[PDB]
Amino acid sequence: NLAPLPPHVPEHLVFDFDMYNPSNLSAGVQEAWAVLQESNVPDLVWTRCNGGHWIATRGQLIREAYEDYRHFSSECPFIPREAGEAYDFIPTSMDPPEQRQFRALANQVVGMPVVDKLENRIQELACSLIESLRPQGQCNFTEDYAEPFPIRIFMLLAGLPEEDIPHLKYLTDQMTRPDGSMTFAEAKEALYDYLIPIIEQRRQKPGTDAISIVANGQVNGRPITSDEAKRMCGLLLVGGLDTVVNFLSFSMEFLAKSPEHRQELIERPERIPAACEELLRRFSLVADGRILTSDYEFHGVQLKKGDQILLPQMLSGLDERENACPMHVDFSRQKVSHTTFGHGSHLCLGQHLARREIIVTLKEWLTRIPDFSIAPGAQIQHKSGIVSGVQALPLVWDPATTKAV
Ligand code: HEM
Ligand SMILES: CC1(C)[C@@H]2CC[C@@]1(C)C(=O)C2
Repeated sequence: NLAPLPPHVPEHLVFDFDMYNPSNLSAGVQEAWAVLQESNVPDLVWTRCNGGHWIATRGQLIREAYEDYRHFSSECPFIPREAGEAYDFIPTSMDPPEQRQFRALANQVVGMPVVDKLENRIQELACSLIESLRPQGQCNFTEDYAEPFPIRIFMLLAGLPEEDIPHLKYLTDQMTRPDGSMTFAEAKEALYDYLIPIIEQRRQKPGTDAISIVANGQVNGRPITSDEAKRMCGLLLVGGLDTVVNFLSFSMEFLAKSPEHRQELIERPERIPAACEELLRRFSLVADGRILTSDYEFHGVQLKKGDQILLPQMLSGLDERENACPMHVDFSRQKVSHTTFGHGSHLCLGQHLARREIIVTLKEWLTRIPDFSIAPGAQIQHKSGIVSGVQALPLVWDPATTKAV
């Protein structure tokens, strides 16, 4: 279902990409998006799918567009439009200077200082989960680790019951990788229904959990409102539940198929931080966008006020103009160029958290299970959307080649 081309769009700029169902998804999600950076594709295209919107395809344009809040507003950041209209998360549906204060708060809950505090539980949980898996010689990495690992840690942070997981997860998934089962609005309302009660409770009877801090926070000198907190927590939730989860699977899928990469990490462990970057570059997985606030000519293309543009965070690091041999994984690249965690004012707050989770996983996994692969005759399926994912990851290994710690 293609939407009739608006009059301001030149035909030569049309490239019908479907962010929710890219053509050669079989080849992998990143490769599927990379079609956009082939020679036959202009830097800025219009797709008729998902209601019609612009896509910027080069590191350079995405970076610029992200800097330019004046022109490119976070107000309606999701495609399609109905979803972007419904989106009211804080601080992401806010432009500076309004953004600034909410950002400072969210930072209190997720910043460096919190990561630093939780470091021992992160390490504790990863070790616990790996050790538990080790002797089985087989898991479902997505369900067995990638999910519980980050999730349980967020739940700890949030002070929410692990009992809620399955439910929260269904709803978050509905937002990034729509099923068809529920609209964005519908999904958002249900998450909101979950949070309302809890927020009220923590406004009265505060604790030390992230939710308690957000609920009782100060913004622009005054007390945050109930609605505002509901809206920030909505963000925290999506962030805790939906990002690190998918990334881990992509990384692990890769590590499963590259003996030589695993080995490099085992002998020269001082390279783990470098490799984490490179993996973040190569298995980049978020794509959102901005809304034109007014008519604006950008790189010779005339954008009209109200036009939505997708600026794929995933795409920067994959652009050959940014990194030579972009689909190649090189842990010793002199310069790892990406915008996996965004660019401009909205730069991911949770990045420190994400980095710790990844790095721990890599060291702790390789220590114990150095040798593993994908279960024979497994068809590994990726999924596209706001946050791309791996459907399942069947891994197999010889218990005898493992190391108990
Ligand atoms: C691999 C993991 C992650 C990736 C790829 C990622 C990606 C993103 C991106 C692309 C944005 C900016 C979106 C925009 O400019 O429209 C962002 C913002 C944000 N992220 Fe993440 N994120 C990650 C992990 C997390 C985690 C675990 C948390 C929660 C602890 C989180 C919390 C946030 C928040 C609060 C913001 C909004 C900052 C603001 O609007 O100023 N992130 N993230
Ligand atoms: C694009 C994002 C990664 C950022 C945090 C969660 C997310 C899905 C949004 O709605 C804003």
